[PDB]
Amino acid sequence: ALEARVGHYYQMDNPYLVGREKVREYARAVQDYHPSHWDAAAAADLGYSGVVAPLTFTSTPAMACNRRMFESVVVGYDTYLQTEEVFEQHRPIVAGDELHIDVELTSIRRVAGRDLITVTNTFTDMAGERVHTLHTTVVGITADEISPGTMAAVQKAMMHDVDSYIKTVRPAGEVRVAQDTARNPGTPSFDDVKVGDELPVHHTRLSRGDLVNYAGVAGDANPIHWDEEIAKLAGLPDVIAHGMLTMGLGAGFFSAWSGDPGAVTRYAVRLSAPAIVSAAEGADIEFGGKIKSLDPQTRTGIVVVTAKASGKKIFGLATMSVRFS
Amino acid sequence: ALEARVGHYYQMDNPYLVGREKVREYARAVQDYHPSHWDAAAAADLGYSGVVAPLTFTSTPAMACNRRMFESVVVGYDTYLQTEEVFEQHRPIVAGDELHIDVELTSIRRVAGRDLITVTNTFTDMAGERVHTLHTTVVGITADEISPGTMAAVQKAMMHDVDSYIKTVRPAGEVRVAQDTARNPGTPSFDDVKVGDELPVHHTRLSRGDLVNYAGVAGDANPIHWDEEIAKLAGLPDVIAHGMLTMGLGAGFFSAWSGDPGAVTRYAVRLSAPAIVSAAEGADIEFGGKIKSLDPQTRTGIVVVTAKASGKKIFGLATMSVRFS
Repeated sequence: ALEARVGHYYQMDNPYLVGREKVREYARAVQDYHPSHWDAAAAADLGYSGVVAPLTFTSTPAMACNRRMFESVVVGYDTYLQTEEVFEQHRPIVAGDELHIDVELTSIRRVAGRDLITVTNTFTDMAGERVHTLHTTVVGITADEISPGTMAAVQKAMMHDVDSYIKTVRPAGEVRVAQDTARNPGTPSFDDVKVGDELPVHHTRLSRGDLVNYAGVAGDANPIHWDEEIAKLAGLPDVIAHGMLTMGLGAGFFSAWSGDPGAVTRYAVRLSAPAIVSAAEGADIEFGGKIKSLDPQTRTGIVVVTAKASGKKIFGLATMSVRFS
Repeated sequence: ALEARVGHYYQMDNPYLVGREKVREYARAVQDYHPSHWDAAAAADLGYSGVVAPLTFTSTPAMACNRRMFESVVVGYDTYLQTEEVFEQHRPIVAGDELHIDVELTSIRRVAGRDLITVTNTFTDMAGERVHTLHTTVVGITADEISPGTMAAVQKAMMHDVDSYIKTVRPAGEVRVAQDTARNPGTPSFDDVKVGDELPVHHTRLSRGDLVNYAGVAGDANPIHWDEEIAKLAGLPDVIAHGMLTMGLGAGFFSAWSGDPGAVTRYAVRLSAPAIVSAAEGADIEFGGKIKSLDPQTRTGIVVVTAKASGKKIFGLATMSVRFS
């Protein structure tokens, strides 16, 4: 009976208008200084009508839209932790886009005593085209899996936010998926890259304040990312970075190498160990990558992206699918 | 020689485009649910072309613009704390406004061993009209006034943010100040209020998570608002709420009573004791107010606003100047 509500679907009445300053703010929060996120003229030189949203920006409106799904529709868990994400950038989102967002409970799988819950959001522009698909997998955590009174401390610490079940499913209809094939990407020539090419390693540092800033900018209320006492009560070794933040750092690493955040068509990240962010040292995340495959017909490729901190892998398998020039 | 740089002036090259979703986000962060900040049709019924920015919203772009002033121009202090603010709402800011922002060092006064530094920001719309003036007073804190090593802990905790003196002053020119007299305000009739009328008291609660959210949404990097250990090192009893956040809560209290956030022309707040936000209890801020004066010629008035927590005043003298209907 875990599966009874799978398929549940709802749309948000209000679309989300992507704003230039909010785009810059999210880029700042993920330490992403690619000029296309900041400078409208640099974005225009790459063929974009406004500053480009960093790839993981969609996490921010999606989390707000998913409140009903995780608090009311999915029953049986006190809290959740992200384990895996897939970002499909059908076309890059730019400032000025106004996007209608929906939510669908796509699966609930039980593996090795953990319930893995996948929700999917789609973002549809004013022309009715699907510009982005986001697949979020979390593990559901029940009351008995955390210290007694941990949830009461969590509820007490969380910010103040004012807001019989009937299943609804996605209506029938055809999807018009956006594409970006007309825009030449600002990436290396396909002829200048080779399978097996390794990316130069980059270290990104995170402080407690980076996580506090991200909590507000992305609207993530969970105190495990900013209260050491609650993080330990939840069974963690210390405060940990938001999974979405580390994925955003990976996308920034990748676009610093590639030259064009919009040239990515798909970013898939399995998470492994959490990135611990201590008060004394912060975190030091080492990113790397290696070209896995190239397709000369489409002049595209797949690049593995790696992420480690203090001897442990932060990412399991993670890949970028990207258009070359 | 404290006074040598007073008058220093600079403008930001890049204007700030006020976005609908960022307006809603700031309103959420200050627990302000007045419909004109959220619902474009409700704003339109009050005569506004888009959702209205909460009055203290200007604090967010102003702090970013003031970075150079406080880090490079004003010399001699390691950190600052807000003591007083004046918000002049020449006309209400709405989503869609694009605002050019400047900074001026207006005074540095020394009283009872504290240096009180006042900077002023103006916000000018695309028609060249001044829509908002913000006056920020802070006390400058020198190295020897805080525990040894406190500043090193502060610097370590702060988020990662990538960016010979020559004095420049404000160029000569006339100011075109915006006004809003053509828009009838959504406040009580002037004939239905009286000097001495008291406002019903309202309690607003703040948790640690409210402050974490505000830190990110408003771009305030100071860890005294979210790290108890650093707050104590800085000589405070515990984590304290941002002064701007408490002022925003006061404006929300006032517009819940008045019915129209845009009807305020001036909000002046002296701060007194900090609002302590403990892990166990948070803060409980009690707001009140009392009509001080009424002018039947303009149908305007001045209302004192009060704010207290746990037996201590959080606001010293604070006033709202408001248009009645």
